[PDB]
Amino acid sequence: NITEEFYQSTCSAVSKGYLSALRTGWYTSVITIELSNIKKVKLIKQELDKYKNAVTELQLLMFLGFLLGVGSAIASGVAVCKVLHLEGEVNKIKSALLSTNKAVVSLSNGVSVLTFKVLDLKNYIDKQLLETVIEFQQKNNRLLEITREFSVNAGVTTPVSTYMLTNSELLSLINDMPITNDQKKLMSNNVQIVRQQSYSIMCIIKEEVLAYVVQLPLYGVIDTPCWKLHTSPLCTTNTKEGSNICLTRTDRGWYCDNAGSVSFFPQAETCKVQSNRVFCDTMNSLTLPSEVNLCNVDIFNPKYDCKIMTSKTDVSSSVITSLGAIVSCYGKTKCTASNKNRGIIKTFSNGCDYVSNKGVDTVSVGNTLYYVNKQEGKSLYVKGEPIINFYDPLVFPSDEFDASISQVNEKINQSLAFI
Amino acid sequence: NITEEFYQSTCSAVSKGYLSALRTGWYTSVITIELSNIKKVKLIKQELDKYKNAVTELQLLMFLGFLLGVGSAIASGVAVCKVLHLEGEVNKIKSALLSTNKAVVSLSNGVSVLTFKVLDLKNYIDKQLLETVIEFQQKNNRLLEITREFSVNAGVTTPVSTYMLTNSELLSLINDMPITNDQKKLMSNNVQIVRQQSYSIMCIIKEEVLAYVVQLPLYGVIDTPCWKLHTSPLCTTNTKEGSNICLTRTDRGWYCDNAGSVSFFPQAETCKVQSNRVFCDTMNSLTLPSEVNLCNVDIFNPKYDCKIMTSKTDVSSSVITSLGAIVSCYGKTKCTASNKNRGIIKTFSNGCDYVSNKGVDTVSVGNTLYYVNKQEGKSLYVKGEPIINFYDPLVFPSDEFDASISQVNEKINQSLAFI
Amino acid sequence: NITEEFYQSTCSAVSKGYLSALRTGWYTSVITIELSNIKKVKLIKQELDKYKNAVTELQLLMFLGFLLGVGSAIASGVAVCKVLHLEGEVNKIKSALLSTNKAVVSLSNGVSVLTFKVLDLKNYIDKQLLETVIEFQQKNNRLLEITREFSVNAGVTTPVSTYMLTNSELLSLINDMPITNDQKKLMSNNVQIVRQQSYSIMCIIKEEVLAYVVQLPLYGVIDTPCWKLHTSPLCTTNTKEGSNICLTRTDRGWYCDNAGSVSFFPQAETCKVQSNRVFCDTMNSLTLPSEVNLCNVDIFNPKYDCKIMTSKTDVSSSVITSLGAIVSCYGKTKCTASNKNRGIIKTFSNGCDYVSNKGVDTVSVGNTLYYVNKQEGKSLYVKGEPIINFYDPLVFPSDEFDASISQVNEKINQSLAFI
Ligand SMILES: Cc1ccc(O)c(Cn2c(NC3CCN(CCN)CC3)nc3c(C)cccc32)n1
Repeated sequence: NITEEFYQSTCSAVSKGYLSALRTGWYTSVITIELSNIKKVKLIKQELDKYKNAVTELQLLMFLGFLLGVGSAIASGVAVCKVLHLEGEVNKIKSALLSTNKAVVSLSNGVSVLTFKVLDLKNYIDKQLLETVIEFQQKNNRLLEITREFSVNAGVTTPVSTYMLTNSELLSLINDMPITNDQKKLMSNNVQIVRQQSYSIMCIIKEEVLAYVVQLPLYGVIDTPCWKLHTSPLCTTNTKEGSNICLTRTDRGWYCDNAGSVSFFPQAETCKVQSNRVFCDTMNSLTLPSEVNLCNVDIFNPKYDCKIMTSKTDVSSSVITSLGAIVSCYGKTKCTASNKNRGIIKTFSNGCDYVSNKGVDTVSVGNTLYYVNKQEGKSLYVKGEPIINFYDPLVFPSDEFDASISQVNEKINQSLAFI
Repeated sequence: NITEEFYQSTCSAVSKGYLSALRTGWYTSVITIELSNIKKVKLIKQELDKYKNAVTELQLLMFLGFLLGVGSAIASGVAVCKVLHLEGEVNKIKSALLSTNKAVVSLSNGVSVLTFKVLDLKNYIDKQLLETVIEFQQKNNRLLEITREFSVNAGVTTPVSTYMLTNSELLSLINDMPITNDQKKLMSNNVQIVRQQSYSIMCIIKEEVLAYVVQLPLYGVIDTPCWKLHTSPLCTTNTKEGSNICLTRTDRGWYCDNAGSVSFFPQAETCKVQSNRVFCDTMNSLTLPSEVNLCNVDIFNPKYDCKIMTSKTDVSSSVITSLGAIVSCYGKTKCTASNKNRGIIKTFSNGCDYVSNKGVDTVSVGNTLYYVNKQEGKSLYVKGEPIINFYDPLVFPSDEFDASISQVNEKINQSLAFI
Repeated sequence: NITEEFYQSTCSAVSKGYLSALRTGWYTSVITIELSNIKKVKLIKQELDKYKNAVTELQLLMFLGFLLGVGSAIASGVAVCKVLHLEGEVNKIKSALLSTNKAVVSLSNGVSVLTFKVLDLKNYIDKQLLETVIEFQQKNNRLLEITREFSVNAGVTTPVSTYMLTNSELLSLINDMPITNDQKKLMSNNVQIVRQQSYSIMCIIKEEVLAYVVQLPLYGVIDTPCWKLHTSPLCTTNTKEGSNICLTRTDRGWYCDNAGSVSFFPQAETCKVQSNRVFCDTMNSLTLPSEVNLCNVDIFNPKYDCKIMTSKTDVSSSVITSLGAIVSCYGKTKCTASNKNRGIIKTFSNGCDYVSNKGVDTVSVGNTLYYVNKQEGKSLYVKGEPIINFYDPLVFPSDEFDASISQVNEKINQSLAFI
């Protein structure tokens, strides 16, 4: 299942065995709540003034990450909202949602949307008010809460709450939206992840109807191989401080096979791991040639120019990986690995080393205690000469950030042909 | 209204037609809740123990962004809190808020604050408890909720909720605070934005009074012209990879005319757009000469030194603008623009191009789907030779970040006079 | 108590007088809720269907910062969760929590955990349901709220709410967990800070038991001296623009004495100040030699290589410190300090200056108004020649980021021996 390789020569590790789930698109749906135009008994009198005020307010209401592009997260959802402001467009919805709650309406600008009437307060208030109290206070409370979410979030919320869309409604919404059966089961078995990648956009109150758009994720890439790249500073370990040179692979992040290429997510926080399934958003990704994976096995390969940064700053630190820990120990720092019940079992030397989570519960670098992940899986240590040893410190470029193996090699050549 | 120009020569676009609303200052107000010192009937017995415990806990309680300065967001509000800890200062408030709820108190350190008694539980509990239940459970619930917000936020909350300050109270607070009529209407028509720029600071419980300060935004700059600058990487498109050079304008962000100068907001996320009104915070801004706008029309102009970064990293991406999309297509990437109902309508060539939101619903760069904003407005394409063609790649500085047109020109000159 | 020194020569200031409180480790505890397997009267009928649905969903559910390492924040807590999925492990807990609510269970993998039964709905529903309503609706509400938190957060919450763990339970939990009496009082007097550094991890529903792990902070470093370093750009102030050179100390952040070394926190936002106590997390820290403090008194000292960045970008800004304000005024910018009731009292000249919070309420740099902190304490102005005057602009490296005094001196020497 989940496996991990560590590369001694580049101070990096790769975790594989993951399956993709990439948000590639959005499904937009119009959620409606029907309202009443009103203008043990006392229990409703105070719950009815709660109502009037909610409507009152609802109306008053209306390393490599820098290489990423810039999207507009809710542009699709807002595009649907602008349509519902057209005249007769709200009444078209109101009409279709007459004898049923779930209906697909064709909107006037060539947009077919799944519309859902999730609460019928109009039918409730006009039939009952003008046991019963129990239903009012509960249906009303949902209205108050949807209102609260929208007012402290300026009409745009995420993750989409159970108030905006109940588990019942969401699951049904998922089942009725037209996607593959794989997508349907994936979404159904991960509704909280779905909720976190969703948007709720307050749209309109007009003609006794409250409407908001829910923007749900389309996962157009499913079950392709994914892998995470961890990198840590690789430094020489000479005696005199300040005489050392350092190199870090800057291409750390999530990598997923996708449509003949590889999706790269430089900010691994924009991805959510569930056992062995990785949920990412393609908005936070670059599209690279699959040759990028060649940088793990051979960082000097002629097909892809592996990206690195350089410095003279040899501080110690650790990177906790999926199945172990990379340790970059430099200078006078104390770095150890421990077992929970027996204590220190490995003291690290200067340089960059690695330990697996088998038998190890924590790692210590200086004054920093890291707990390691205790997921089961196999680790492989790939011995190799640390590539930083291949450079003369006297002509090593000591502050490169957006750089690569070739860019450094050219800078060096310019400095050598020089002498 | 909203208009947009794209500049082919610098791979950038400018959206104009916006009106400012800058938070320049803070208004601090002391909000008080009066408490009781106590020590169908059973409904109050359990709601009264809710009360005692809330009081219990309330007492237990007490690119260019790096160029920004560093403020202390609630320094003004906390400065008022320290005054209420002085002896007799709480009783001064308690005294003025006797026969009315809304009063301006002069605090002992030369601070005139609008004070508001938003809930009188002391008068309620001592007159009623020592129909009725309905009022208790509702007034009490507000107390419990204010308490919850403060305990999970360590006494400082934002956005300021409806519990801290009701729509009623906030609107009235806005109307009574002494600012211009323009500010009053601006704040009143945008109370949720106001709420998001506000702070609630738990201050004190002493002498049967709960006091917290609400820190509200002063908008001292209103209705001046604003514009957003979008930039994207400009790269040469030579055949052999790694032989290319790239240049990005780094001065992207919001720009607002302000007091003879221009306020620049390098992190466009610190600004909130409402139709054509832009809410920014001057804490997240630099003050530049208005000559900075010369960089859009002529990036080689002699009055301002336009800021850029350089690299050799030609990855594709898109920037979704206000009225269209900038596309930076490089290497073997597939980049398209589509209409919702007809599909691909433009395939982009290598280099940096632009498409408007008229007729276009989405843009695709590699595996990344961007929806474009569907706001109405006019786009203008300004043809020009891409300036990256004006540089010899053999003497081009390939990793500059905090740089400019002149700094690069000097670095080149140093490399040319050399040879 | 709190004191501050400003260094004119390096445009930096140091705030001392603080006491540490570092999260060094985690305490994990298993919190259990016992459930019923069921399948004025009507009040319970609707509150009982609330129950069934909550269980339904609960089951469906299951500058220098770049130098930091990367941890896994809840690796310890999740490691305990995996144990409770073993067979008989839930029943071991269920067994010990029979005749009492608070018990220490030895888990099968050599982990002794404090286990807490915080709500007994099983005993309630099976004894009462199969005055009374008041208790049900209140105990049930807690269940619904724990459920809501977990569903919109995918089973991991922070800060840990009063629903996950009441003030009562938390205080008792703190008292029973085996730490020093200093830690116990520190945690007890700061429970909201404790809550913010805590994690709640949804673990399991099996055999009529709901279990989640609460991950609480261990403060292994307490009451050591702490100090905050503020830095601001130091630039020459020549007439012609673009002819100036700039230098910024990049080592700003929190510094705490710790186990013979100094813990450095480059992102001062990962630290929370309470009067004179500083709460930090060692995960967001580097371990440095105590010699790093030598950079404040003598930035040219031979024991530690003080870190700086260089540029040609002389923009004005201010840094609000603990007891005053650093002002970096350059070019044509208007920079002032004011008193609340008398207005402008100091106009700053070009260069980097400082003002204390005694008599000063605000500082203005360009269009940016900063309020200063009004904490009492002594400020000391240490006069010195600004070190940027010691460099020839013609051989000054104008874009260094990850650099230091020596690295710049070497780059200069390479440029001088050259000529
Ligand atoms: C906030 C901030 C401010 C200023 C700045 O530059 C950067 C970008 N940047 C640079 N600078 C690059 C590369 C070095 N120089 C190349 C000629 N020596 C100059 C341009 N080195 C960096 C390292 C090491 C880590 C993270 C970011 C880095 N970030």
